[PDB]
Amino acid sequence: DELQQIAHLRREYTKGGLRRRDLPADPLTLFERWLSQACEAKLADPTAMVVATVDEHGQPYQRIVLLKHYDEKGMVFYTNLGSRKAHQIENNPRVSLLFPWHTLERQVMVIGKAERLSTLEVMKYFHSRPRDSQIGAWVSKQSSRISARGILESKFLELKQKFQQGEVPLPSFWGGFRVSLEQIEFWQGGEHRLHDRFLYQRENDAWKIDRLAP
Amino acid sequence: DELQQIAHLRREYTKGGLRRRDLPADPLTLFERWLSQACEAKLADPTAMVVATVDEHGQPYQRIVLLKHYDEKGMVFYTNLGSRKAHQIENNPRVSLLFPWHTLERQVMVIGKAERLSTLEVMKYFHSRPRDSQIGAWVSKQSSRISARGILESKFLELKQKFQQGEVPLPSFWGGFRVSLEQIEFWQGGEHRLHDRFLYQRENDAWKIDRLAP
Ligand SMILES: Cc1cc2nc3c(=O)[nH]c(=O)nc-3n(C[C@H](O)[C@H](O)[C@H](O)COP(=O)(O)O)c2cc1C
Ligand SMILES: Cc1cc2nc3c(=O)[nH]c(=O)nc-3n(C[C@H](O)[C@H](O)[C@H](O)COP(=O)(O)O)c2cc1C
Ligand SMILES: Cc1ncc(COP(=O)(O)O)c(C=O)c1O
Ligand SMILES: Cc1ncc(COP(=O)(O)O)c(C=O)c1O
Repeated sequence: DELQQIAHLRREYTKGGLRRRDLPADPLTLFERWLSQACEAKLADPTAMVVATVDEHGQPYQRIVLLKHYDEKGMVFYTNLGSRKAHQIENNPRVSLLFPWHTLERQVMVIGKAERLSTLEVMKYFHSRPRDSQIGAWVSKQSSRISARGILESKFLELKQKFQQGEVPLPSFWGGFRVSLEQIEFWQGGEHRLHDRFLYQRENDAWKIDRLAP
Repeated sequence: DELQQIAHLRREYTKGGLRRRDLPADPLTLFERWLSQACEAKLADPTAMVVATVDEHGQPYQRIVLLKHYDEKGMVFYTNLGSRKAHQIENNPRVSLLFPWHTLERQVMVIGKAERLSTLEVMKYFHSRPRDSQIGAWVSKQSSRISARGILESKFLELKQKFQQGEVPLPSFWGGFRVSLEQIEFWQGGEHRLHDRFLYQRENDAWKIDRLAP
């Protein structure tokens, strides 16, 4: 029996490395640098990140969402408040975020608590979104099973007509979450599978920082 | 206060769509097609997937790993058996896998139970790995905190000398997991945030298939 073709897919990572002397006191400083370099390398969706949530049975779920804001208080993403992730977050606020920057031979993983954004900040953001996107927010009962795509298309045309030139109101079931920064791991690929790993861990007000074996 | 620059990063997805009539009876048939198209579009790491595990406190963790094999019995990846993920899996076998194919405006997410590969199949695979990688497997106590990178480099040279031309044995703490296929979601981006979503759910021997609102 021969190995599957994919068993042979592999790549040595020689773009760079990460040493303790390269680390800033604030993890967000390094994240900002990396994000900036991702935007410059021209990744298709530099702000795309995978958010993992856990349901009531201890089962993890994942889906990509976009990072739309970040500061010391956490990383932000917008979503339908009636969705599977939102319902999972309701019961277990613990989440994980992963920026899949492996084309740049890097990973950034964050652990923290997800909490709802205020209606106010959501409104601010909602009105900067493309008009068809605002309508679409109204159309989709995110995560719920639907009979066919026609249901969405029909509803979209219906709502577009209804909203005719006026402002599309913010649906009460559309909002977002702010994920606190409890831990942040940075990964930079290396050779011989000996990558660089540094984990920032919130310890009271400061950050405990350790290198983790690859 | 102006919105952060990233608040404005967004993309409309018009590469394609996914209709119920395009769905094969076996989800792996569609996954194979998509994977094939990812290898052709030349994604940097087409087999890279994000695996999420959950620790004993209900906290999710993520890290990328490579898909090295897959068939009806599940998807396979190799890793250090003493690592954080392996320890988390020990207590909670429930995992989630996500192929970040958003440059192709797609996502494939799998839910299932992670179980250990047999020593036998691991050996088979371990000996097809580059020699420096086999040594590296011995060097790194994956996930454990280490004092500095020098510790790894030193150990690597030490083991390389020790193994001098002979076969690098399979470390007892290096192996892999097979993730069963309980559910598999396919996502294909659309316009106005009205994407196509189909969830395959194992129901006894067959697959229950539903379109999920975007
Ligand atoms: C590149 C990309 C960006 C996405 N961004 C978001 C987002 O910011 N908010 C959102 O609700 N869904 C977003 N999605 C769709 C989600 O992946 C997911 O399908 C949806 O939120 C429903 O997940 P849920 O059923 O777990 O609640 C994005 C998908 C991709 C591939
Ligand atoms: C493109 C890419 C492929 C990777 N593949 C693997 C893999 O197949 N097995 C592995 O153990 N680690 C792999 N890693 C490293 C993991 O992301 C992770 O850092 C490591 O397994 C330790 O995770 P843990 O501490 O949660 O146990 C890969 C990283 C990247 C960015
Ligand atoms: C730590 C680690 N182990 C294994 C792999 C891939 O499996 P293999 O080295 O046999 O190609 C990777 C790929 O990035 C990795 O980072
Ligand atoms: C369902 C959904 N909501 C929101 C977003 C992105 O936020 P915004 O539409 O305001 O750019 C995406 C991006 O892909 C999405 O798929």
